[PDB]
Amino acid sequence: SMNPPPPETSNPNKPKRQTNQLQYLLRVVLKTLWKHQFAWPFQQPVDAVKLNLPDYYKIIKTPMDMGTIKKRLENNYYWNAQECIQDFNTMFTNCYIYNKPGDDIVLMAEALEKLFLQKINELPT
Ligand SMILES: Cc1nnc2ccc(-c3cc(O[C@H](C)[C@H]4CNC(=O)C4)c4cccnc4c3)cn12
Repeated sequence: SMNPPPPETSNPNKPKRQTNQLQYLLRVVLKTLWKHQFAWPFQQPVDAVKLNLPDYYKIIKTPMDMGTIKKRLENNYYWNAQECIQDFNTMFTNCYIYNKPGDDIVLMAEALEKLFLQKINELPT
């Protein structure tokens, strides 16, 4: 029981575009969360073996992390801003599913999610 391959970060059959919303997602949303004191546990895929998380990939079938989101934004993988927002939502939700209220990682995820919500509220129209 080890880790799956990380999520894809490049799709060569998918066209690429730069938009004002995608710029905001990289330059404000991802950058702010990535640089936060609590970001390190979320900067790469969950390594259930190194972290001793039994049954992680029996419980979480749609893993996501900020390292994947950063690479997707840097590679212009996202065509729609909603794809990126959905990945951040999946990352936080998985943490809440696997862990318990009051756990250190959940309190860290909640602080990052509050900051995510504050920044996404100012996504340009
Ligand atoms: C995402 C996601 N979803 N569930 C989990 C469950 C655990 C983790 C996790 C926790 C970590 O540290 C703990 C908060 C303390 C124990 N050791 C310390 O140094 C502090 C990590 C420290 C360095 C790198 N990666 C970590 C990943 C992330 N998780």
